[PDB]
Amino acid sequence: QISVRGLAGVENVTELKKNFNRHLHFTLVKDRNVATPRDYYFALAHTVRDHLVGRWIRTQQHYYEKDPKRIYYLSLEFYMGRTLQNTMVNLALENACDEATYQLGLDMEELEEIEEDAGLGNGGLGRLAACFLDSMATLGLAAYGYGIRYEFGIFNQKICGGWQMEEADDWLRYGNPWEKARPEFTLPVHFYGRVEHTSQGAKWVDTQVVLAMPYDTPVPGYRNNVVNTMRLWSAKAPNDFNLNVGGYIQAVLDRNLAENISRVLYPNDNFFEGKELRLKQEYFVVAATLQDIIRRFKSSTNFDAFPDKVAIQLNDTHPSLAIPELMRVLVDLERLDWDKAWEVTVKTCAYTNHTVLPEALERWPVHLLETLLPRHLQIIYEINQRFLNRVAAAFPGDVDRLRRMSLVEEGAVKRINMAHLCIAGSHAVNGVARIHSEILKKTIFKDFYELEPHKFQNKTNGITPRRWLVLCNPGLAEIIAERIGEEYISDLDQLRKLLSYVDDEAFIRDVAKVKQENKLKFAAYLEREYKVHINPNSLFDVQVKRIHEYKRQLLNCLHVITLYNRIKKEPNKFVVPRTVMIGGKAAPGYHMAKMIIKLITAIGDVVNHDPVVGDRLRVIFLENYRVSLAEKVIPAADLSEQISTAGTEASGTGNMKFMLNGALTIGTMDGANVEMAEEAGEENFFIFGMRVEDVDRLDQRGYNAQEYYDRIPELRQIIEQLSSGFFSPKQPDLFKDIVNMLMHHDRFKVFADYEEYVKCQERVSALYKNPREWTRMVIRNIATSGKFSSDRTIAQYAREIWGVEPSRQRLPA
Amino acid sequence: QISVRGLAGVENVTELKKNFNRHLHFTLVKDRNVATPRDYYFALAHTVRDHLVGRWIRTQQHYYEKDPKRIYYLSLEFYMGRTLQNTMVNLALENACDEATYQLGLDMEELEEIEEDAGLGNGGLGRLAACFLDSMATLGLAAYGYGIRYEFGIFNQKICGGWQMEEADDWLRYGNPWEKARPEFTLPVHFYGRVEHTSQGAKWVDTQVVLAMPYDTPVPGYRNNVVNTMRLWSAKAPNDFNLNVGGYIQAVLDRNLAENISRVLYPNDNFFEGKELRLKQEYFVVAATLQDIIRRFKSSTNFDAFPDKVAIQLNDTHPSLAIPELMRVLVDLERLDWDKAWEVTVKTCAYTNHTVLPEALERWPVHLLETLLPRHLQIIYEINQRFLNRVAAAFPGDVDRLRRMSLVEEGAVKRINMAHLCIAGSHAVNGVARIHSEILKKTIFKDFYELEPHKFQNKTNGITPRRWLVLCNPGLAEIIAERIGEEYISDLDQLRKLLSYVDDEAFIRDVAKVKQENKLKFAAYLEREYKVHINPNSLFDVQVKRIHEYKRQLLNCLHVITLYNRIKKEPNKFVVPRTVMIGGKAAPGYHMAKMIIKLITAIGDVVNHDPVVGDRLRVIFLENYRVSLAEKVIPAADLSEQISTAGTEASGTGNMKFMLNGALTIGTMDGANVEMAEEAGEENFFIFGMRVEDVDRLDQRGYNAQEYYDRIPELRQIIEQLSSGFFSPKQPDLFKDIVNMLMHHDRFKVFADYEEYVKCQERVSALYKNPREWTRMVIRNIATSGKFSSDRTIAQYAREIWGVEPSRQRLPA
Ligand SMILES: O=C(NC(=O)c1ccc(Cl)cc1)N[C@@H]1O[C@H](CO)[C@@H](O)[C@H](O)[C@H]1O
Ligand SMILES: O=C(NC(=O)c1ccc(Cl)cc1)N[C@@H]1O[C@H](CO)[C@@H](O)[C@H](O)[C@H]1O
Repeated sequence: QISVRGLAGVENVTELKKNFNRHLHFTLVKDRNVATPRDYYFALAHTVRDHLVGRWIRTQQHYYEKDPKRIYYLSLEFYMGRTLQNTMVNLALENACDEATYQLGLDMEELEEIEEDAGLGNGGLGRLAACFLDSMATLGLAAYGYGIRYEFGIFNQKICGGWQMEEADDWLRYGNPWEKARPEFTLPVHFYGRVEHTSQGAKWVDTQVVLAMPYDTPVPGYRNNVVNTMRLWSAKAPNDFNLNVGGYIQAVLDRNLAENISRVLYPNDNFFEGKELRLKQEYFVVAATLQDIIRRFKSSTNFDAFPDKVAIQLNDTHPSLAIPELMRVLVDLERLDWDKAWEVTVKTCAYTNHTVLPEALERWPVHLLETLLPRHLQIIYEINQRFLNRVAAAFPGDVDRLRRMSLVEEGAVKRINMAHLCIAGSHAVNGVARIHSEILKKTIFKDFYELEPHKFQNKTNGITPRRWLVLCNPGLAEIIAERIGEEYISDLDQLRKLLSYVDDEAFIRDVAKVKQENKLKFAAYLEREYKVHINPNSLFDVQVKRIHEYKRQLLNCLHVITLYNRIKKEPNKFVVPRTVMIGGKAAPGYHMAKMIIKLITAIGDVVNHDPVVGDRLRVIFLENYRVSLAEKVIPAADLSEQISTAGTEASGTGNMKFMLNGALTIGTMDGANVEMAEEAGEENFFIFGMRVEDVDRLDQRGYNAQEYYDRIPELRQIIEQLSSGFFSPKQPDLFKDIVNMLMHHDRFKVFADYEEYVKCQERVSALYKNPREWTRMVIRNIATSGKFSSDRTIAQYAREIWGVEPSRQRLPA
Repeated sequence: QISVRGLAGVENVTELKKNFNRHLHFTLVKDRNVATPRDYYFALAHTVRDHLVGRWIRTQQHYYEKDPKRIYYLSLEFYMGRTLQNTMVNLALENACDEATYQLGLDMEELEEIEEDAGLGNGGLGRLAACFLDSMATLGLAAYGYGIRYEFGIFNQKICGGWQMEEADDWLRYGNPWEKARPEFTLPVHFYGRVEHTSQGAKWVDTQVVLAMPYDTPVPGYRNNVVNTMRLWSAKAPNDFNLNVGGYIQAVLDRNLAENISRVLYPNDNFFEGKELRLKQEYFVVAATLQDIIRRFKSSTNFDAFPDKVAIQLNDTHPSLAIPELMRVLVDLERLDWDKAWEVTVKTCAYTNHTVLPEALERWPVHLLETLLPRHLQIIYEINQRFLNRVAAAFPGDVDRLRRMSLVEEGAVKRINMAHLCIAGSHAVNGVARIHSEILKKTIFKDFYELEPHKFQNKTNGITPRRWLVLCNPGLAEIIAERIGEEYISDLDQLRKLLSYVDDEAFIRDVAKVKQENKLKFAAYLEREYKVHINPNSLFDVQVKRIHEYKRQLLNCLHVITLYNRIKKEPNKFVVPRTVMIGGKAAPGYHMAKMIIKLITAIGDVVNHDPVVGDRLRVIFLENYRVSLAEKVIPAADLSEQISTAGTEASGTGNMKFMLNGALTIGTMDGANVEMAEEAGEENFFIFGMRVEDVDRLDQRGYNAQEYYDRIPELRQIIEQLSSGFFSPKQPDLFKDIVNMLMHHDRFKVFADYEEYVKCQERVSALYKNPREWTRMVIRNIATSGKFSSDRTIAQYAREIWGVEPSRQRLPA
């Protein structure tokens, strides 16, 4: 049907149809008479998977023969979403499969909806790892993603009576056609025990053993015949584990205790919790991965060359135990001297930071590490002593610096600061947007920057244009390709060529047409799956991301109520119609975030049923926001809400997805928003609110929310409505916690940006009244989104951190 | 190579080779350079599995169109062993696959050894279910085996310092290529809750739900293109199960509690234990199975026709809850009146008993059923009242009969007698050998036989000649086929034709040659896998079965020590050399059985290292006895030990396996031994010991073991050796429990049969000295083993219980 989806040749279509029929028969053991739609999905998945196999085997043999430097991306999260369509895109199989299935009397889009998301992440950090894997394969890097195969990913969110309910994400229930178990590469991981000192150094003895069994998933590059590997570890009890009838039975049932390590993803993305099971998960991935790395390195004695053949990237501090684990292996097992082992470790490891909020930073209680990992604690203490010796030599007499920089934090409970461990043991430390990286050097890591300035870098985040344009928005991809060709898909900077089409009447009409089509489709999705009705002609005002106080869904809520109150005051006055959509999951233990979700639904309950409002304002909570839902809502959006308090959102990546898909942005100068505005031009962005410097000024003076309440009558009205029970008539004091926080302990200064926000929103509505000028500004955004391709990000990591050159060259098919 | 293994046609071999290469590439994602022997096994398994698929789909569609009466075999145990070779045998693919793999440079026998046993049973009862499935498919019956998919089957047995150690049988670790998950047929099972009475009858409410997910395994008939189904249920928690971060995490981890139902096979085959988890297993299989049966019946309103289209066979009392569960569904859900529901239930269900030992009978505490299954307890009480009303009418004034026959047993704890439930609710009750069925009518079920004589039947056990001749002993199968053709494989009575070859010099030599070859192969197996050395020219004296006091491995031990002591007394006297092999697992909580294993190894430790003995006597404990080991040792045996106390072994089936494979039998007149001797002629069996009547006489008088000790000097010597520490020099009193039991509380009268046993063993040695006459008696045994084919057994079940006619006719390929 459309050019960018590839060729549907007679040979290929015939071959796909027969292999589909073969899988339905031999693999699924069904015939057309009893086959369910799910059976048809699996037959298609197996058919597409077959095309990956040859390329997968030949890519891995290519790396063996060429022996390039290998990149190991370590993460506790890989937020992959669905695999079927992505695989078809990267193999140029989409149109062929579409035709093949059509001739069989099936709708491929219907089959695509059956696949479960691989929801092995919380949000931005996990999705970044996924985009990175795609870009690394597309840039021909010998890269491996290493993580945990959780049985249960991020919970499915149900909304019941306006409240979030959590249910288990049993994503493996029907099987996973993409993974391949590799029980032959099973490795032992050790826990507990004690340290014994011999003449020949330290020994870690009397340990409990858990087995790590790998499952491999292929990661296809975009049309370059490269297929890399994501290897996820699963926990298995050894067969003599815990080994009378009651006693025998119990010993077998107790195997669950060991296998619980890989059972479930921790869904807390707001607040670090020092739970033992999470620590076990973190060591489990690190220990199994490093053995695998060393094995591959030896199968190429001389560890001097280790950093020339191995790079390890730490996605946050979650896999930070790689540093003392590498030291443990090199010193205790390989018998290298400390200084040489440390040199190898530093040159091998690099660390990426994703937040400056102190409550999110990992600080493990010493007593936990003492019991679980006694040898690692000893190694950490030795690292600390040697590091602080260097600090004392560089800054003599500065005793407070010594306590500030220590890996060991004193207090009620002694803790290890995992961020300090990562900086000391890495040759590179990076933030994820220019402003974030600068904040790291000026604030929380200032002391470390002064000691070792060369270590600190910036690597601005990106998103893959395969999933986030071609896959989710084929209509937009096609109209662009019609003008400038197909090369932009793996060279996104080429979108700048669209600047010469900003006054092109045909292109203006096409861009606006694609957006309208996307909005109609999404409006239809809402009625079919959720029975909710919306006006497709309204401005689609969208805020989708995890629920956090810092992200300020609450500020959005205040604007919504303002709009509602203004309509009620002057009902017969014209306003630009809006559909306000807010979606995202709250961490199960985060009370305030759960209250914010309830507020959003409560506002909807009032606004959506007021006859005076009509179809001029609608408020919808988007249930179960996840990768597959993002692929639907983002192409449909007109307005992207990126309204975090300046200095709190390290980068954001949702912002980039909206920019690429033809939405305009209302946002603060925070994270990557700053660079987005710089690329597009400030005239083409809706910027409002305090800058980082303004926040700092307010903090020095003291933030008093009452001042704003006193001086802004429209804000006072909203707070009075919330307090008096206007949005909860049967529970008048339901939102008391929210009001109390806003009035007395708001870390994120919601009131301080309120006036500028509402003002800016008026300017948005003004522009939307002029469709041609709205669309011209959209074109200026799409045309300058090139910088935010994760291909650019990965090329910078490769050149400036890993010491490898990317390659766009094809491998033979 | 050999005729019975089928044709190796050019077309087939070429096709097998290419499909093997396809699976190695596409299914296993490997190439020949990195492929392990396990990969090669899986490639072959998938290749053979492909050949089953068409026949499997077309068999099941045939049953839908023809709508015959369906047979449902319910069992908590299916002792299947390996599947690869059995599938090749039944599809006539063995020679073709042998050639295909040979041309690929692989040894198929080596690949066969890689498959894990499906050890989902304890012994005879579980193996009977497996032979039955094979025979039902071979006889063209529309039969389904229903059970539990245990994650862990019977434990692997390790011998450490002469003691049994148990380790988990993680048989699914590498995957199971034979099964197909059917998550679309997942069904809910209810537990706990309470009973509510409405105007419209009883309601079972407030229950906990566990999901039952089916896995289907194909069961091929012998060369008739029939492929039936074994459906095994796996336990799954619902997604809102048990649904704060700690709280959310724990709720997900607690899903293990529900899924523990299908985790492990209970290994206690000696003594009934009323454990809650076992009760849950029993209801789980029954509840899921009956829903599946009813669904299939409705997809053919009128339950009068239910018994015309459905037969349910209960393998022991383990699935006895089918009776009140069927009543529950018919009365509570379908709203049938009690009397009609009961008529349907009785006509549908039949019950097979497997032992008369009281400690093995299921007697569930009422308090357990009260909590777990409150509605079933009510139904059982109602069944009991109505049944006892009939008893009182038939035998007026007989108050003791009423308490004897009650389903409810009074005492310290009230219990439900599950055997009484089964008799009351079944139209047929059978024992498993003629003597056993007679003992049931005369002793434990006498009262029930007097009330309803028509209910009681005999169905003598059998074994499948596919696995237990063609598969394990191809050399013997071939020499038989050379003389009488191939028809005997599915018509074992044809072996009677071999009686005209008893004086045939060529045949005598061939039979003896096959046995010698089998012994050499097994002697080689022992050295390679276990590093133990044996004389292949010695008489192979074998006792393999689960370790039980009633089976009297101890009597065998006494004979061994007698032989040893006689050699030590007269070293330069000639004795027929023997290799005494004893193998079998002990239930983990069975102390005496564990002591018996230690005794056997302790005897071996003395005997095998005595220079005066030389190679004249060897005692070996066969570690980890299981189906695949049985297939190796049975073809190698000369002497089969079947020495249970008369009246204790209901049938035995190991006995029949030895008879078919050319071993002579030393045995008591117990179980099927009686019928074996009747078929072959008493002259051609080594019969010794008390008959059932002699045991009864001794019990009336009182069994005094001291009498035998006092009057038999050779027995006295052995007991003195055991007591004084001759077989345990470092722990002199190690075997005190054994001596004490033998002397003071031996339920099974080991001493009473000792003299006759030793005497009979001398007659065995005498015959073995004359190879030609030994072999002629062997031929007379093989020739009369036809009755003991499970095809004969199943044909009798079909005609006399299920009301269906078997068919040997082919389905189209
Ligand atoms: O998503 C996360 N963090 C988590 O999910 C998280 C997960 C676990 C803990 Cl303990 C803390 C935080 N961080 C985000 O990373 C993105 C990728 O760099 C950034 O765009 C975003 O600013 C940041 O909040
Ligand atoms: O194997 C068993 N029983 C068990 O495994 C068993 C399993 C569980 C319990 Cl609670 C009790 C016994 N019984 C045997 O059945 C065979 C088949 O009918 C007979 O040949 C044999 O005599 C009998 O002991």
